[PDB]
Amino acid sequence: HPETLVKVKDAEDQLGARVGYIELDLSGKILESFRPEERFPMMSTFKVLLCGAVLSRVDAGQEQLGRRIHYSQNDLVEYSPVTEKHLTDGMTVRELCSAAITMSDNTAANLLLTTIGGPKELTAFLHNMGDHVTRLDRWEPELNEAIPNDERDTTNPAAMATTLRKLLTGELLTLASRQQLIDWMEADKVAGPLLRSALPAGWFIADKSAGERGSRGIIAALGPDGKPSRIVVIYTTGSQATMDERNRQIAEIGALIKHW
Repeated sequence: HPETLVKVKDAEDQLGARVGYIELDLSGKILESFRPEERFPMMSTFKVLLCGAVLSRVDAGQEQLGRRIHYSQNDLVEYSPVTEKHLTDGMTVRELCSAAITMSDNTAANLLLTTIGGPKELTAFLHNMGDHVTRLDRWEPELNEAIPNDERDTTNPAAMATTLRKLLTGELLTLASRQQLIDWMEADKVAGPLLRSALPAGWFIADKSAGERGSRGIIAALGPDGKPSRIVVIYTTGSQATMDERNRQIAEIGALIKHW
């Protein structure tokens, strides 16, 4: 709807930044878009693609979701909310993805990146499924740098939204693996000041947002009747706006619900 585009336009103004936005029918049709070809940093939304890669190896037998991974104190990086709790007994692959998606754990995400072969293997994995845009080059926390004009660790709203539809509804993952990817995102707890605050009652939402610079990159699948029917991706550029400035714009952008 045109009343939603004006709002994304307004957001770029209030923020002094560039806002990438796409809405996609979960038919694959592009219902609305705004700069769907600008490259944006993922910074946490790769974590949904990461476990997508992981579950791709679980389905084929190349990985086990119950396998326990052990890591040391030196492997810690900022925002390790779960991995900090299990330094002694370690965690399982199933518990790391749940830590990477539901709580944006940077260490867990690193531990998983090491299992699949690093950022280049999550790049090569995206290439082999038709996403030649999305790329990862670095480990947490560095991949969040958001350098201007820097293409490392970037996507665009068009690539992410399509790649997300393939994982959740394509033949890429098995029925249970698709159910798990959306269950983790549906269990996202660090996206309250986002579309979630806009979501009406009885509506579905599964997303991936967790920090001062964290709400720039948001991906989500939502729909009425407790069932997802569309995908939404929203990326924003770095400006002098604070975290609380950005969320209100996304919360006001999200507040897309009125013109569903």
